[PDB]
Amino acid sequence: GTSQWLRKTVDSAAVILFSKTTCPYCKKVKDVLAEAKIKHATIELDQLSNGSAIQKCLASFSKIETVPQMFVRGKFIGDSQTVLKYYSNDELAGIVNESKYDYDLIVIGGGSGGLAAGKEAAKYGAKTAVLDYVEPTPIGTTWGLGGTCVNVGCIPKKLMHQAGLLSHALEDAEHFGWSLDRSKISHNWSTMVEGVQSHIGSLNWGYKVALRDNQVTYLNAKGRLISPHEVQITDKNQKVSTITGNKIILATGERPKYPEIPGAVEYGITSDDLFSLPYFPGKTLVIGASYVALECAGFLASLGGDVTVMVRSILLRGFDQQMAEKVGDYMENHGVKFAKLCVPDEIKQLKVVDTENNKPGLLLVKGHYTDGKKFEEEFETVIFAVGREPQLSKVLCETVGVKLDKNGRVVCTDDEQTTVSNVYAIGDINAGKPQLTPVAIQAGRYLARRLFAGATELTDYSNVATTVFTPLEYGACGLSEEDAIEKYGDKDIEVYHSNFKPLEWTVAHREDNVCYMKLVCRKSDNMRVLGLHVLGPNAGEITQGYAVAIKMGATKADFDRTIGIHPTCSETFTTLHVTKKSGVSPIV
Amino acid sequence: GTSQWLRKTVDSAAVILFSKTTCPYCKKVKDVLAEAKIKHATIELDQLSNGSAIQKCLASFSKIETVPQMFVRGKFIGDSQTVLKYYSNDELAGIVNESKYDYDLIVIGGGSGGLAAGKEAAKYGAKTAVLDYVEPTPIGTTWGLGGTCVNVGCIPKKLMHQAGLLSHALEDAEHFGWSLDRSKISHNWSTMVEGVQSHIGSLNWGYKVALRDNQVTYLNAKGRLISPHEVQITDKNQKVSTITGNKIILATGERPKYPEIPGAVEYGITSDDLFSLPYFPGKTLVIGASYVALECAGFLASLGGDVTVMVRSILLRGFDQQMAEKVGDYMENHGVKFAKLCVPDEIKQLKVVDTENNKPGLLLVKGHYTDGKKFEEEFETVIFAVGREPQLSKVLCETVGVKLDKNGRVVCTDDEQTTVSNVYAIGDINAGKPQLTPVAIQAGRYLARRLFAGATELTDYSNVATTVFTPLEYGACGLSEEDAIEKYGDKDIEVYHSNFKPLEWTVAHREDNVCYMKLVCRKSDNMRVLGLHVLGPNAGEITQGYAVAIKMGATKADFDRTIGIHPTCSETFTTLHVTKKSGVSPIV
Ligand SMILES: Cc1cc2nc3c(=O)[nH]c(=O)nc-3n(C[C@H](O)[C@H](O)[C@H](O)COP(=O)(O)OP(=O)(O)OC[C@H]3O[C@@H](n4cnc5c(N)ncnc54)[C@H](O)[C@@H]3O)c2cc1C
Ligand SMILES: Cc1cc2nc3c(=O)[nH]c(=O)nc-3n(C[C@H](O)[C@H](O)[C@H](O)COP(=O)(O)OP(=O)(O)OC[C@H]3O[C@@H](n4cnc5c(N)ncnc54)[C@H](O)[C@@H]3O)c2cc1C
Ligand SMILES: CCn1c(NC(C)=O)nc2ccccc21
Repeated sequence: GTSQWLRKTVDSAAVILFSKTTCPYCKKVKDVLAEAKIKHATIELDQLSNGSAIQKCLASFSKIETVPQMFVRGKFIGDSQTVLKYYSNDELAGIVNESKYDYDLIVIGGGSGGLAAGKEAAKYGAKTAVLDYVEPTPIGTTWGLGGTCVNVGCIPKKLMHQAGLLSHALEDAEHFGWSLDRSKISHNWSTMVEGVQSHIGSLNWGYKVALRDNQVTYLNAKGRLISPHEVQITDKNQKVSTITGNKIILATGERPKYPEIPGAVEYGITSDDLFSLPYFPGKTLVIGASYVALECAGFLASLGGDVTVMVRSILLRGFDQQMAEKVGDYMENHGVKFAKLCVPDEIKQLKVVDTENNKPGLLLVKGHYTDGKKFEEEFETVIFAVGREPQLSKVLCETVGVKLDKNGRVVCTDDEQTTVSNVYAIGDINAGKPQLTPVAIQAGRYLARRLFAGATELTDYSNVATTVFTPLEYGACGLSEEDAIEKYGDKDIEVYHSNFKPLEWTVAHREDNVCYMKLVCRKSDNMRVLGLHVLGPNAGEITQGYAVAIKMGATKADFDRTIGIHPTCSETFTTLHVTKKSGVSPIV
Repeated sequence: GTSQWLRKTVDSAAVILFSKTTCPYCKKVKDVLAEAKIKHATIELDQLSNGSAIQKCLASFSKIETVPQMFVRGKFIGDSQTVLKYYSNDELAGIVNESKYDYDLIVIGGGSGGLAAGKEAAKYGAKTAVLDYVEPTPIGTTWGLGGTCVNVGCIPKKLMHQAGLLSHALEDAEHFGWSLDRSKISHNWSTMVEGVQSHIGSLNWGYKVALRDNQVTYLNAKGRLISPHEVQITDKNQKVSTITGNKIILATGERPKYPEIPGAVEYGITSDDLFSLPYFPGKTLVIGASYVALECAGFLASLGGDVTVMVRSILLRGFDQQMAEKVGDYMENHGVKFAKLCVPDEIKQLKVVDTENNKPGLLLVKGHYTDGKKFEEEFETVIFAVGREPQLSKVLCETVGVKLDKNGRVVCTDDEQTTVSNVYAIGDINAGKPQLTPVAIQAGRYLARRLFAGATELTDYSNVATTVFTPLEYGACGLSEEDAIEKYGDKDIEVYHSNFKPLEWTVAHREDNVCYMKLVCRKSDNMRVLGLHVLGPNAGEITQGYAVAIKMGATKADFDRTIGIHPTCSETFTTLHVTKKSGVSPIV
């Protein structure tokens, strides 16, 4: 029980000291380590409730029962007298660098999860390597260390979203007394891209600095796991070599899909290319209906573009569909055109991209609606947002034994372990997990602590909150209304809802009953809050706090007894009273 | 136990039906009442814990044990046959309307708490009157129905705060690619005031419409309680009269104080006048250091004014003083000037207000610093924010016997009852309670349900969250750090903190290490979160959701195991890890 924990901790930890806070012999060892720049984990037996058992169980390893005890990669090294003997005899550094492997830990992938896992393992003395490589897009776009979010995801798209929100700030400003005239002001795309790319470049640099200051080896190379302990690397010069590591963490992420139609790869782009595009896209078609598709179409329209979205069936598949529809109704009322129930058949090139004068090309798009009618239109840019996928047959030889699911994602235990006992997987390629940056970071850090510091805490993947950053934002935590009804039945579900109007919108003459929120509850479990949903400004800031209360099991009575902050949008959640079953209107 | 709840409910409700959902004899009675336009409360016994004991207990009043039973103002009226006998003989209106008093409920004070209590009472059948009168300021300012928040408080000051935030939006837009030159844009005070006052006027009108559509008598008159059940009223022609009511609720609020010095009343103004001032203030001095003073000084500086604040001792007395100092340092770095440890001695008039050409006067302010050094400077406008007080001598005859404290506030039990048994107090005049608008609204709604619908729920006044809307906003829920250290001792307190930078501030070249947040936790109680503090944009939307978690007993591990929403400011709370005791820097 406890004995199985100590055996697992001693075997994978790299350098670990078993100690007591009260002991001066322990402190003198801590002082020698280091002094010699030796990083190590530390376990304070007098802090754990069953420290007395662990102390006794240590003897099965060292034949002794006192503290301090210092281990290196599963082997007992000695007590106080024995460590100092190794110190003053110049023997200690060679002991702590003894390893059957090149590294204690190899991370494949330099993104949100990989960077987090690597930095955390180094903090407990694990000798660590982080591999990262960015395969170019079809037109050759490439970027720096840090992953999809930092370079071509959350970070550049929220910045561009903010550029879009600022257009309504300029409008709202006249109503509040500022002299400017919004209709005489325009937007410069390349100025915005330059500022976004400057910030991304400082994140690239900061990560290389952080790996250096933690003694992590960074290799800009493509990794391939060929046996449980061997990683084959190909570098910037196509030179090939093999390195070994004790533990492996796969964290390679995904890349955008293209539909299998003529002209797609040749003449269109994806979001990988959009955030550093040297020219404004101009008249744009977005193909898809994911949050990537709706967020990108949304800010392009706000920046003055002529934007159309082509929707195969529904918006935001997998999210609450009433919320999805309200999100789309708002974008359509503020400029974004929709071609509903429609798929593309081919893209035809009329103008090549004008790389000299810095202008987009011109394309002809042909498709069809679900009733057979035809679609034909010209656009300057075609953006595909039709999902994302890993390509683990490029990271992972089939002979190693890592089981994959139907979609090509790694099947893992609830401690991130794959079917091969020393190989783990985190982030987007972990099958069945929410694909989100804060999830990948938490999974990476907690895994690093279990591998190298004897921690036990697991990552909790339930009820992770989300926010879709459309022109009007949409934040959520928990089940959709239709999922709650499907799971418990309509008679056990109660939904409280209300419209609302931000106070900032009054003087600026904006819509009265467009913002909206609801709580979906379970009658038979004390009116437990099963899902929360809000459409409105700053929806992410609104939603985050409530996710702690949902984690804790919050009910409708808990919301009722909490008092609101006034004047805020978020306070509407503390006074909700109209139910859907009542049939009373939710307008205010 | 159950006995005396039923007694209290029946003696107090105006029209109450004890019913069952399954019974069609009640459904026949309910429809008779809806058709006759008789509002009433309804106690469904088949949906209560011990509904079978009340059924028995009801016979102490009716001599029958069956359902339905209908009561009017304490008196049993009949079963299903006896009520339809009154409906067929058309004796029913006269019975439901007969009362010992003119009204079941008189509300003195038509503001946040008073309007809320009156409307909720009228739902359940109570014959309700709501009195409101706005005594003019010394220079004669006056406004309409709705109270301090609506007319001269939360609503107009956050609207003016938003006009100030938009100035930095115009600045930020350049860096995001928009083509405006912020240097060449100015602000028009009177344009702002017109927009703000038009919204307030639509809220005055909305309240009068709401009162009428609930059959609430609204009297624009000054009320004085002369006896426990008698209220003397004086209308706009100084016509005196007397009405009577069963229950009385006092909700008359407070007004600003003036310091006892020459010139202040004559030549200065307060917040009561600021929000409808017809001229721009020009060069302004604010005297005080509360949230009113800092909030007003904040947006006046952002609108281009020349603003000085005169501080006796400290900023934001009663709030966490590390947070208060960070607030004031931000204001000082963005154009607010402070005269520290200084008080005023007199205000001298140099120019009279040019009420024709719409211009302020000119004033000479004389005062001294705390060491003894003298202060003397000219300003166009002087605003006093040195606190607010009630004046119940205007409202309340000392012979009625309602106990006040040494401040003049009403001493109440935990269910809002005064020392006279039919008289209650709510809102700012309730002694020791937080003086906030959502608190008044909840207090008054919950009391109305206890008086007239047999509810038992009390208002919870603990851990109510706040937000100070200074140029950088400051939200808080729970104890300040000094208050926790004092109550539990410095060794039982751990504090997690961190600076942060909003993503939106990166491209706009704003400051790196100014926003800040902290969790104040108790070690010996599972690291319970005693207080949450955040300085940054949108701080009210950030804090609100966490108030629910804090109401539920959240610990640091509850925050840890919740996943962030990326990219937001609020997510920084889910990964805090630097303690104050460790001495590591909180910078980014
Ligand atoms: C447009 C867009 C917007 C998004 N917005 C948000 C948002 O607002 N919030 C949010 O939470 N999530 C958002 N996401 C999702 C978020 O980016 C991902 O969930 C997250 O980045 C996944 O992290 P990861 O570590 O699993 O993979 P990644 O961050 O993709 O890192 C994997 C890295 O490994 C590299 N690599 C691949 N193969 C190899 C190899 N063989 N050898 C070496 N290196 C290799 C890849 O090139 C990449 O650099 C967005 C995604 C997109 C596309
Ligand atoms: C500048 C300022 C800013 C504020 N900002 C906020 C904020 O952002 N958030 C927040 O939560 N709170 C804020 N407050 C506090 C909030 O306004 C009060 O807590 C709230 O208005 C209290 O409501 P009330 O019903 O107790 O009294 P009031 O709202 O003051 O209503 C009492 C009413 O009764 C009238 N009256 C008085 N005497 C009589 C009489 N004899 N007969 C008839 N009528 C009478 C008064 O004129 C008034 O209309 C602010 C206050 C100020 C001054
Ligand atoms: C006694 C108070 N009374 C006065 N009195 C004056 C102007 O002396 N003006 C009023 C206006 C509305 C309601 C009541 C009013």
